[PDB]
Amino acid sequence: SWRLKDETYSYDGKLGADLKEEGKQVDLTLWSPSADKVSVVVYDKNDPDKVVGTVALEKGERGTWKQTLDSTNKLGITDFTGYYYQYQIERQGKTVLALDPYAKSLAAWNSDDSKIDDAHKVAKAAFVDPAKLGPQDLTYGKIHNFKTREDAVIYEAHVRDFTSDPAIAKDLTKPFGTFEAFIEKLDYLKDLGVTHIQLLPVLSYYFVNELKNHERLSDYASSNSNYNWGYDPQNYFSLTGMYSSDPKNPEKRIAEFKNLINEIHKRGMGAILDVVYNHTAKVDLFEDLEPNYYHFMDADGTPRTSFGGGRLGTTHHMTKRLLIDSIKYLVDTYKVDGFRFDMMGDHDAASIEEAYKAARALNPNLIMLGEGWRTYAGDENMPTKAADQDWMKHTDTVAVFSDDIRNNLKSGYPNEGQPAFITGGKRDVNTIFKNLIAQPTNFEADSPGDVIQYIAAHDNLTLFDIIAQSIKKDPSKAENYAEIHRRLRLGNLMVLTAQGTPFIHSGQEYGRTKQFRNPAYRTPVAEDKVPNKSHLLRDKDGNPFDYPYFIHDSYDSSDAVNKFDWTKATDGKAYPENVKSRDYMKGLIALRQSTDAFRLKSLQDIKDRVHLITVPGQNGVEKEDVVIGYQITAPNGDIYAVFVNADEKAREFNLGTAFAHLRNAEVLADENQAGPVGIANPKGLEWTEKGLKLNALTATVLRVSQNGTSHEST
Ligand SMILES: [Ca+2]
Ligand code: NA
Ligand code: NA
Repeated sequence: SWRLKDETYSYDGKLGADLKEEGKQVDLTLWSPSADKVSVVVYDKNDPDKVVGTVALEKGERGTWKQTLDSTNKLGITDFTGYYYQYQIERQGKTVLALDPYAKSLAAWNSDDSKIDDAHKVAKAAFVDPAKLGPQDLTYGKIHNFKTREDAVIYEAHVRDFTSDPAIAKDLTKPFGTFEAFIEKLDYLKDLGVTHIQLLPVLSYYFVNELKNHERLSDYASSNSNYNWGYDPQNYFSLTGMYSSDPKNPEKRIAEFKNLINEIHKRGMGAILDVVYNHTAKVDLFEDLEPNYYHFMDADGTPRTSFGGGRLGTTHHMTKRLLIDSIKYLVDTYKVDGFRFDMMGDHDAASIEEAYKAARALNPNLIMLGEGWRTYAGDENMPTKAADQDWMKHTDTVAVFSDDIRNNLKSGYPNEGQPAFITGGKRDVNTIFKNLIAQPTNFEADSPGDVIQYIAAHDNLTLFDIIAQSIKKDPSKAENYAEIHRRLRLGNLMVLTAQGTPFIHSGQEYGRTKQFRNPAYRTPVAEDKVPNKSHLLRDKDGNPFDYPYFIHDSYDSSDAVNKFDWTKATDGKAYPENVKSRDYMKGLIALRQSTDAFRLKSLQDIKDRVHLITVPGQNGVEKEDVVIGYQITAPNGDIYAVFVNADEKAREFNLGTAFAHLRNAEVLADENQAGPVGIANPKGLEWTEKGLKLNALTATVLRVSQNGTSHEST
């Protein structure tokens, strides 16, 4: 029983291998209460296959094992730095090789060798001292335009994707797809105006061959690729080697990642780490350490499983401190600015709340968010409050993604690809309004800061591709490309002016695609050739698009699928529509940052200040429609208004006497541009007798500045 094991062996002392005396000594502590013996196997720093020696540990308090390696070793080592190790643990006459769960770095890891021998089944840890690596001045972000969670603008990027486009090889001075190559494209992000860059999992993950990390994955593939998003966790303190200049040097990834974080900070941004504590890649990672303990279990003690590995049981004392120690070590070592929890609804609320508190005590401006789906499994017959969307009414700490706004604007599970608000499918106007004020309909958000507002992310089809599928129009036709971009800008404007915390998938700003443009796949292929995780996109007549296969889950896809396209993102001669959308997103960000009208800090303040103008059923607005219009009274007394016409015809928005004051407003966004300065000659708008008319697929934002108003009418 894990609960009984806790009463008898709950240990709160230090764990891991602490490299001491400029490398002359190492102190080792492992928790393994059921072990009969525990030795450390030391592998050579130059040839990790070679065992240099094995040293017995001795029993310590509360189920731990401990040893000091020093001067007096007969390993022939005078500096331990860079040597590798595993624990050899004996139980009931059986011996296993286990990974130190508190390993601070690792040997280059290649899962294609995992069957060779027991020493290859899991990574080997490295003795390293992170404090002495990287910029010694690294500290927490001083993040521009940011005071509290509602002021964050999050940008979700995978480290490889962000510099894996062969088109930028000419400009890169560091190995593509690494932490230091990422630095070289940071100015684009500073210029975009985002506040926090959320990176896909940088902690060590299992299914990958890090020895091929400099190889270009240039053939289209959507399965069996060396590429990995990283959701197959191996260790919660060590960085993967996949984004390192040299995976074989266990200190380099740490220095390089410190350098990356410091450069993000120098540019006035912060870093958020995607972390995957909900499950490990392999049951044995932790079962080999202590049997029938670390994972959520059936009543008989069988480890419960998720994504092919063990569900970590964060209610259990040593699993709880694994999560918490990991969060603290990552904040203090790498000075990050927040975390995004994967499958956060799998965890007990108490763990997630305690991680938040611990992290904030180190970095008082740190923020968190997570996938709050209702997914809790836990221990059999041990119901527990989970850190899911229903936790939001009980806490004002960690936010959750809002599937209500994503689904209602452009579809999501179940029902992916069904027309929705920006894709030709009428939706309940009050449901759209409530979402835009950070009041989703599927959970109770009693703070706009509880709500991460988004329409695209790394999973599912990209905003560009899901729009193309939904409206059923082939982007290879110029007029359809333009239309898709109109709809993408409208969706982006809805999110960037919504209450709550907006979240931007890397590439959403320009209309990134995951179309499987393999020359052999121009037209539909035989069923046994169909690319894994694809949809075959069709026009309204049911004709395939040109290159009809689009990847909707690119977790196991090559760079040809996953690269961020820098030519579409930045070369406005070659791709004027994409760059126009990018610049539309930059301006929308600048618009949001210019006023706190779009980022009110309480529910009560949103109730007082935000009012629906397009009342469903009145004045040409149907109960369910593809238009919406609303007003905000900003805290300084200025009046903003957002109007969206997602119909394929011109639509009128009725102002009457109640909203007549919007007639002498500056236009901050129109069909071409967005930003904080009034647009000289606004396009797509027409003032009429009843109010305001927008062109088809057009959105606008208005501002009335009280400093230009009458002294007498008052
Ligand atoms: Ca893969
Ligand atoms: Na999708
Ligand atoms: Na996208």
